[PDB]
Amino acid sequence: LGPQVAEGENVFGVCHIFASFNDTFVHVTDLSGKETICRVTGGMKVKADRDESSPYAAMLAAQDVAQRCKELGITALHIKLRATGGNRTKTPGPGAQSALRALARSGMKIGRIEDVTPIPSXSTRRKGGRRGRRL
RNA sequence: GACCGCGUGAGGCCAUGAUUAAGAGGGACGGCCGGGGGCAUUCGUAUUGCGCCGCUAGAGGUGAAAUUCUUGGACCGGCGCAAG
Repeated sequence: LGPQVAEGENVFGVCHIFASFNDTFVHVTDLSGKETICRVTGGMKVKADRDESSPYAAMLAAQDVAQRCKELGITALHIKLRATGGNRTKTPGPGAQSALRALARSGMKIGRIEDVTPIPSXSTRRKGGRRGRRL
């Protein structure tokens, strides 16, 4: 099923890769970003909570996303990386690189790659305290 | 104002009398310069909340966890609003 597309033509979804230090999201939408095609989360594929954000868990999430997209006809993806952002960290998580590689290795093609991490033009105060999270 | 003379007057006379303008200071003036100050105004994302839509079973959190939040739809995505 899906869209009735020609031989050489490809169709684009947008893949939102949200990669925090606790968990990894491999959400795939349409081009408008409104219609979810498939969302598989990195903590859907493991048992321990410590392995939610491991790169092996983001790989398994990335494989079961592309398998779901190609049986809806989606051929290529624009990539949107995303860290936590805001007051929190701006570097994307450990499963950011391994999901993007595994998405490429499973017969899925790549459009643009962008960064849509929330960046405060300012910020409310962070959740640490003044002396700030000592351990 | 000293000084001499002369009728409270009319005089002479003094080279007649005011150091300088501080690499002290105050003040004027000139074109500037500055996250200085006060009042008003404008803007920016973000966060939180909220509506509505989409798909879902986990989300979150940590050294590891649990309290917590979720099929009544959480989290993630999209549009919109609100407030500080």
